[PDB]
Amino acid sequence: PVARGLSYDFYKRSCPRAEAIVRSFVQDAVRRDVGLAAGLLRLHFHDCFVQGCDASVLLDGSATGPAEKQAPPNLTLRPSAFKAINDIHDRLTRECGGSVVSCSDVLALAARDSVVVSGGPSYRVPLGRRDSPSFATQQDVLAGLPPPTATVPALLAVLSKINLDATDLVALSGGHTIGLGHCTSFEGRLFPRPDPTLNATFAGRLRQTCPAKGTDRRTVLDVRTPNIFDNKYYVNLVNREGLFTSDQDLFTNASTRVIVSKFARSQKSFFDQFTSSMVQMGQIKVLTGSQGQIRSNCSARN
Ligand code: HEM
Ligand SMILES: [Ca+2]
Ligand SMILES: [Cl-]
Ligand SMILES: [Cl-]
Ligand SMILES: [Cl-]
Ligand code: NA
Repeated sequence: PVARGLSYDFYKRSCPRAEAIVRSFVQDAVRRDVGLAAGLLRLHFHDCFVQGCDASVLLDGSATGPAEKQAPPNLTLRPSAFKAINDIHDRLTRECGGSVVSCSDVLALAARDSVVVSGGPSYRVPLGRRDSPSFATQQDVLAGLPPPTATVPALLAVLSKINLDATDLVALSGGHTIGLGHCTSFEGRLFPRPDPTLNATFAGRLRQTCPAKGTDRRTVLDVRTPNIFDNKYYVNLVNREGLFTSDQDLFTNASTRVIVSKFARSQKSFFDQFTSSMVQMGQIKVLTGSQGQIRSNCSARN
């Protein structure tokens, strides 16, 4: 389903090359910056959960935006993803005129392309989002974004507000099949005692990277295939090798465990659900019609 105001053909007349421009850029950029794909995918999710899929977190004045200096490491996002959205927007501006394609639409398109260039399934992206001029505050971030220490009941409660369900939860967490995570996001599972749900061999390996509390290092989210979009994330879970509590508790909790097992056994079933759930996620509290603006410069208010 597609929310009121969005359409697949939104730029057919105004910028018909838009999706090819975004895709070509992401394909080129990840050759140099393999982690950009993870950065762009997470930036789309992060934005969506902080007030709605409205590019609010791209603004220089926004908490966790590109100028963020106060936030903890796991709320300090990969710098190259912010810049890639801007560069893409610039190329769309040259080809189709400025302020035609919204930054929110670029976020959704770039996430899709990042999934594909990493080996994942393509899917059609509904378009027509408008951009919000509102700066995100710290309270917006804390109110919208569950921490990695969250367990399944709390995660489902957050998702149910915006009409995502357990299957969406398990499929969308598969975004952690690529990318990086800071020691601080899982060090509670290592200090002062090991979490019993950590695979003991895996825990030993983590302690190599994070030998003490407060280690300023990152490791891979997916110990099996760090940069390939695939179902290995769920294979990790079945072997107690999820990095975050919010990862591993999907396998612990009865509400989610059989979905994890299904996606561990069948990458095809994971891919088929992930595309559906991504389309749902990219429509959370979107602005459409005359709401919001088409931002000319993704980092700044018009
Ligand atoms: C809602 C539950 C979620 C939680 C609690 C969560 C938590 C986290 C944490 C703690 C990090 C690492 C930050 C750091 O330590 O530097 C991370 C990274 C990441 N997340 Fe999630 N996340 C969630 C959902 C998602 C979703 C739905 C997606 C995409 C569909 C996603 C995609 C990513 C990616 C790609 C990264 C790696 C970013 C990079 O390497 O630059 N996450 N997430
Ligand atoms: Ca992987
Ligand atoms: Cl250009
Ligand atoms: Cl630190
Ligand atoms: Cl497949
Ligand atoms: Na937002």
